[PDB]
Amino acid sequence: FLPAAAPETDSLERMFLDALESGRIPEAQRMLSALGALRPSFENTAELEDLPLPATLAEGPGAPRLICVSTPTANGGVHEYARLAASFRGERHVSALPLVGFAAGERLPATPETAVRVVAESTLRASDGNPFVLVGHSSAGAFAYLAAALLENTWGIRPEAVVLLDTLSLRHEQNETIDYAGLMRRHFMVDEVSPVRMTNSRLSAMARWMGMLNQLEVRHTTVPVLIIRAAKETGIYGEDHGSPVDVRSVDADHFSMVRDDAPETARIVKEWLDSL
Amino acid sequence: FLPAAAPETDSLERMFLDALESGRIPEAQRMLSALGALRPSFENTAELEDLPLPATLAEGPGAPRLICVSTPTANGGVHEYARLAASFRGERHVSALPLVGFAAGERLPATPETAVRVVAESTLRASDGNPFVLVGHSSAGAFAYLAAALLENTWGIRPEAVVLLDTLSLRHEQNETIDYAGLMRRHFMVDEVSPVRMTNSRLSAMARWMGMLNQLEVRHTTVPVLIIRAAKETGIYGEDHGSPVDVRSVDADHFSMVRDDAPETARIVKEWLDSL
Ligand SMILES: C[C@H]1[C@@H]2C[C@@H](O)/C=C/C=C/C=C/C=C/C[C@@H](C)OC(=O)C[C@H](O)/C=C/C[C@H](O)C[C@](O)(C[C@@H]1O)O2
Ligand SMILES: C[C@H]1[C@@H]2C[C@@H](O)/C=C/C=C/C=C/C=C/C[C@@H](C)OC(=O)C[C@H](O)/C=C/C[C@H](O)C[C@](O)(C[C@@H]1O)O2
Repeated sequence: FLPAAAPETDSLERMFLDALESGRIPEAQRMLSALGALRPSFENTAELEDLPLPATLAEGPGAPRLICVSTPTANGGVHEYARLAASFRGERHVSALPLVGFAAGERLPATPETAVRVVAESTLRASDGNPFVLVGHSSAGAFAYLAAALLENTWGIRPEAVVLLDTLSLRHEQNETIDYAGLMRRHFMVDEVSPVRMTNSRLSAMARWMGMLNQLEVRHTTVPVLIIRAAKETGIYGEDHGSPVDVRSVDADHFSMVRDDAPETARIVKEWLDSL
Repeated sequence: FLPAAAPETDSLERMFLDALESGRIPEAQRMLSALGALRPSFENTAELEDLPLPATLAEGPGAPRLICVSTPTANGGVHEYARLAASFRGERHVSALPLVGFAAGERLPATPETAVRVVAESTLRASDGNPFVLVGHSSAGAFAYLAAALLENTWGIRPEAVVLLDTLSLRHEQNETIDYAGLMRRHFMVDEVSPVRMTNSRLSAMARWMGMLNQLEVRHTTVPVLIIRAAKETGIYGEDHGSPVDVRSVDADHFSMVRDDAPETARIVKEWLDSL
């Protein structure tokens, strides 16, 4: 609930936010990219001291447990799934995972497969040998889907399901299908109290993680998959997909679905989860 | 004498300095450029509240007074000419000028002519109607030379002289004549106590000011000009130049000439100044 410190005048955050405010998206992006390129990398998860650590956000008797993956945004983190987890308090366990590289002097993944890999392992630590559902908002969805598929292919472990909260793509290829530019504006122009500053490490991590979306290795997971679509933004999956993929609509936008319209989203997730 | 705070881990300074340490010059440069592009600009000196303000570094009876122009470096500023001015203490007045845009929420010049212009005006405030010599170390030299010429052409005011301390070029065109990359390393790897952090405003200002070197409008000044060359780095000007230009050698490198070998440099400046 407590606000992080406001951005200073000379801060990267402010310069960044001012650039978005004044519609200078490409320039802001190029700064991020140039900054992100200086960050040090890691190629294997063994080169990591410890794996990112999960935050428990709700506890409960059970069903499958919910493991949420943070969005690769500079203001992202475990706190992003707290309202959502509030609707599950006392019913089931809900964790969230930070992404590696957003905390100062964490190295970033060197490659998209390493990125998927670290999310997958850290998802496993969080499962603690239980049966789990991977959740991911927006592009965290893409990392959740693909981490499910990596778990299946290389460790023969299988989530009960994967939930995508308005995930718009996997690779997020910049190609006119969606205003990616306007979505970035809207995200960072959302008006709420964040518990984190957009540090230089978090902004450079965002660039690196977002930059890897375009080069992700696409891989199928057989486990069931729920896409909750947000109706305020506005028959592709059947028997021929090779696995069940359901699409539910929610009366919410992309942002409101994990915020004020979160309890709807949670309930659509509950309904679906037990109908499995 | 007191050290500025050390760079934090997440600071632009550290990431920047680490990039230079590990020989990743182009990448460091690209970050600087991308950052510098977000800074706001100004096209006229009238759009400025106040002009940069001079710091008096030595006082004295007189001769021509010495006005030093700071180097467009992130750790630059009036303090750069303090050792030099120490050798002139009690003999003549020595000021230094900050460059606009290095202090947080100063705007940068929009164009190289504005850059020259602001240096020229701020040089004038510092002259206080007296007779003066413009001094400039390295690339500050280029701005000093050209500001002399702007003073001459548009206000008919004429420095007594211009002194260039190992200035290597005017436009500093990246073109194999000199290791610009290795000179940037060496500058920032110099080991001394700075009284300033390389803030984000100072690093973005450096990019913008350095970036404008390549597009400067070259213009002659008629006033006499001394180039002190540094011998540890290792007949072009005569009657056909159209004005007197002298080249003296000093037993010093590019950095040592304003540091430990400063009193030599000062004395070469004294000798020359009175032989006019
Ligand atoms: C150099 C990289 C560059 C890195 C950097 O320049 C861009 C950073 C963009 C950050 C966008 C943040 C948006 C967050 C809002 C969130 C809802 O969208 C998202 O969660 C996903 C977001 O819309 C998609 C981002 C993909 C990047 O836009 C792809 C790319 O340009 C590919 C390029 O190869 O990233
Ligand atoms: C995008 C710009 C870029 C801006 C940014 O990418 C470069 C910053 C470079 C900073 C260098 C600092 C060196 C300081 C040492 C000092 C002794 O050298 C100097 O006082 C002068 C220094 O060697 C010359 C710098 C000229 C720039 O190197 C020219 C340029 O690449 C032209 C290009 O159009 O600057």
